[PDB]
Amino acid sequence: TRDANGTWEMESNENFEGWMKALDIDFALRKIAVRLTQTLVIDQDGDNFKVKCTSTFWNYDVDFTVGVEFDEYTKSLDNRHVKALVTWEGDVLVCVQKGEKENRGWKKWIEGDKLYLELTCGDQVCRQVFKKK
Ligand SMILES: *C/C=C(C)/C=C/C=C(C)/C=C/C1=C(C)CCCC1(C)C
Repeated sequence: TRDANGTWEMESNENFEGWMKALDIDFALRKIAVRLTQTLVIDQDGDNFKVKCTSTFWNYDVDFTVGVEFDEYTKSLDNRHVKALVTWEGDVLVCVQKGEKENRGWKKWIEGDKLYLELTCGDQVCRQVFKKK
């Protein structure tokens, strides 16, 4: 339940546009992002994670150590500085990103070869489901 290693292919993505709009992503870009197939690759070594979410010309990468606050600059997204922190709440991997936006972060629930990812910003939640390839 705590092993997120692998290559994960998207099965579903709900409220992606509402969450992107809460982050202030350009409206024109949102209409492109909605079309792009996403692949999520996670390398997890103890507390050390490398997360890479990739598409045709738009990627999001983040590396972190569980329990260690880090400065995150969302250079490929909304271009903001947040103080990010990833922790385990039971078997849920929880990220809080402290900064301008309220309720900003993400959570992963790993259920075998399924990964549920919820991205939050403001009053918006984006719900994604991936299957391990
Ligand atoms: C644990 C997994 C996480 C935190 C994955 C996060 C992925 C993203 C924030 C992806 C964002 C993207 C866009 C908003 C537009 C299109 C390109 C993406 C998929 C990289």
